Amino acid sequence: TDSFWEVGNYKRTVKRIDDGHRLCNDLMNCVQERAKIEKAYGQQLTDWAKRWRQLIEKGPQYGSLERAWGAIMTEADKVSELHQEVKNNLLNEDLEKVKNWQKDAYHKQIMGGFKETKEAEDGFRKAQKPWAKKMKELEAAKKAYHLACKEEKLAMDKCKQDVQKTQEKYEKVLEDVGKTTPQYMENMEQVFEQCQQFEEKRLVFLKEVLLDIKRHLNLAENSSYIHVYRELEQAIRGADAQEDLRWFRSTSGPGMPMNWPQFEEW
Amino acid sequence: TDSFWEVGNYKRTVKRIDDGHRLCNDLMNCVQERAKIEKAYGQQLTDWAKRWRQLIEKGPQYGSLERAWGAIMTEADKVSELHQEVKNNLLNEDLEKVKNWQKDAYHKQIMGGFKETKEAEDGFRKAQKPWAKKMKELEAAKKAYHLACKEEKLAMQDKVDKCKQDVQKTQEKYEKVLEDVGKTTPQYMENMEQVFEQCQQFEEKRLVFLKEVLLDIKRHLNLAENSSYIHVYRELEQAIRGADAQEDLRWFRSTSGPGMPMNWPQFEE
Ligand SMILES: [Ca+2]
Ligand SMILES: [Ca+2]
Repeated sequence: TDSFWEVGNYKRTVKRIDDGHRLCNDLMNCVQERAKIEKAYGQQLTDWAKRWRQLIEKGPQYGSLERAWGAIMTEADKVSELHQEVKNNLLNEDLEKVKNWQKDAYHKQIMGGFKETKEAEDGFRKAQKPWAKKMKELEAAKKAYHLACKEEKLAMDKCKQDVQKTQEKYEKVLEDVGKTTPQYMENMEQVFEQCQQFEEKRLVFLKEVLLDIKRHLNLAENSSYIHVYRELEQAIRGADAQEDLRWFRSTSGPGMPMNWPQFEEW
Repeated sequence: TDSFWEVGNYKRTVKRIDDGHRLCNDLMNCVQERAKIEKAYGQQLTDWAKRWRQLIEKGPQYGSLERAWGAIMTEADKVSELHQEVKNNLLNEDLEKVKNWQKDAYHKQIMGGFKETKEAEDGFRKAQKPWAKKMKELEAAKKAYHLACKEEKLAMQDKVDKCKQDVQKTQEKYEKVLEDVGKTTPQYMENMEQVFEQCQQFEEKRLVFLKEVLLDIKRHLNLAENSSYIHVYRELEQAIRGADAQEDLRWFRSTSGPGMPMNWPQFEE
């Protein structure tokens, strides 16, 4: 009695419809929440880069090694942009893709619920109408029989006659449900199949939107991520210790020009 | 009058030494703060993956596509791990590296300042000791001679003959000094020079190490240094491509639909 074929259990296939709308909601939020995280990290990176671009500037570090060190806040900036770029590609391109599909696939009934849920609910019920009727007409003819049976095994004449009458009807109803049973299955099959087709439209779209997000989350397989570190490494391997020393000698040490003592008239 | 060669301008070179100690601190705090940032991203992703792994589990989403959607929460988890390691490396490998270098390079004295700073300042003083003396004598001489000159310009008759005799007697002393200064400059230079070169060698060991530590930091920050970062979006994609719409449908048919078994009506006694 959890079988789709039992009266009323097509309802799970019906809830499934509603579910789809909710899951669209769910995906939208999921994506949204990931965006706010990618933003927080990019913001914190720029802040840090601001901090230190300034502290490295105002401090005693000089020459090329001051620049190499400063090339790090440059990656923090470039990397932050990339995350801030991921946040937009999630909100302008992915969350919107789902918003519009959701918008167009489900039409709320101005009065309530979805037009898509109603139609399936309505079609199952019509498909099941006769079967449900017979199925109650079989409830009685069994009760009235099981009652005349347990009553004829009590008076142990007219009781045995009433059991031949109830048994006869009962078996006739079995005959019907049998004859009606195939069209019922055809009918329900038909509505169910219309439900799959709609759910397939959704899953297929889901799979597509999922690949979209994987693409907007992947900083690798992007030349821009890998490039910032080729660049950083180049910037640092650039720095020359000697060169820095030579620059200090020349501007703060024995390299400085000097006006030595000379005769002064007057 | 800001040239290194002017008296006591070796000062900046001495400062450079103390400066290197503080720059070690500065690099440490820098790396430490960045590590805190990496850690934060790490946690927020971890939290996100957990909340959503749960929401998706308990949701109405079933089959392949649930696993696929769920496969994102996994890349969040893996990407968290990678940043948590950036943080670890920044703290445990890099920050620690400069700390131990800083500890071996600078030696505070019980009685004030760093050993290696005093050594440098003693070096420069000793080296500049004579030169500054001659250099003060040259200031005396120079004024004397100039006073005599002024005194004489004012006078121009027996006052003139006494005033000429001074200009002469004094111009002699001023002159006799310039000559000493001149002749002792090369030694002054040599000595200042030797001391500065010791300072260069020390700062070179610092800069050199600094460059090496900046590489270390670059490799740690770079998630693209490891194939682990590629293989997380390689794995992610192949999980989603694993998705099968029609198979999920077929699964639901037999699990919730017309494929579900059924005990059709029968005679019961
Ligand atoms: Ca600076
Ligand atoms: Ca689920």
